[PDB]
Amino acid sequence: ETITVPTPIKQIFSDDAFAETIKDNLKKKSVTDAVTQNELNSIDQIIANNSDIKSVQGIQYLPNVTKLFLNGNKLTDIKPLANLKNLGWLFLDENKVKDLSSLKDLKKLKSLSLEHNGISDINGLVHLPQLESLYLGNNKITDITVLSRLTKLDTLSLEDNQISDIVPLAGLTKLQNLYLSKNHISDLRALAGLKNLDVLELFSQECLNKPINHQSNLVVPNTVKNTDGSLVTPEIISDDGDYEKPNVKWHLPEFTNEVSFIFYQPVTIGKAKARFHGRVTQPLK
Repeated sequence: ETITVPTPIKQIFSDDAFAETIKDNLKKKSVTDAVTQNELNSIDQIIANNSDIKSVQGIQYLPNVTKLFLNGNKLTDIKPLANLKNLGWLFLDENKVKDLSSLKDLKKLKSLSLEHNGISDINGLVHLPQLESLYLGNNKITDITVLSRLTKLDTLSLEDNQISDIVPLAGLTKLQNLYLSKNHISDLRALAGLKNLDVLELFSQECLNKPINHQSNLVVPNTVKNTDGSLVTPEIISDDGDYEKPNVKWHLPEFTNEVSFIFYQPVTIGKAKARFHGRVTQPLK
């Protein structure tokens, strides 16, 4: 893809903010200055975080860009990135990107960061099996099915999301750094085969059960399971409850909003030592 003649920067890059970025990058003196495709070929790096950018329309004509640092902007549509075949590092933290469908020819992309975009659907990752690093913290991700296809990742961050099923990760045995803290994980069984782990984080899990009826002798089953499949005994129980394996029981003579319990168990997988820690809360009606 190539511009048909020397064209003013203003007319290639429709976003005022991104046009200025290119102008400064090319060391031109005005957004009306015409640029040749040769000058657009010479750009290999765009560092433009917190620059008020709403659109990267025009970037299609930058074949050779290898790095894109675009954190803290306002990008919603990444379609113009589709055909940047030489891009290796892409940072889009704190943007509004909610769709990765259009990343289906970034076959040299090794590092992707999409933290804090409010993303839930990550299925477009199926097009990037060569990824070595993927940062997805602070998003609204429930379904990590597609990550099973990302078998070359060594670093994967999924912290502070809405995940409870981590079975999709069982075949990612090249993983060395896995961040899973602040999710809804109560079952560690499927992480048992990740024997190359050096760093694992598993703290502050929160599990909010579906409501049950209040009653004097309240019984709630424990379903917190270790990697070996055995139940994790609660550490602390609210409202003077106690543990009658496999259930947690309370005497509640008066009505209460909610009951809960904390679990905390040290864990080892391969060379990585972690703390499987969290809270299960049971609303009453």
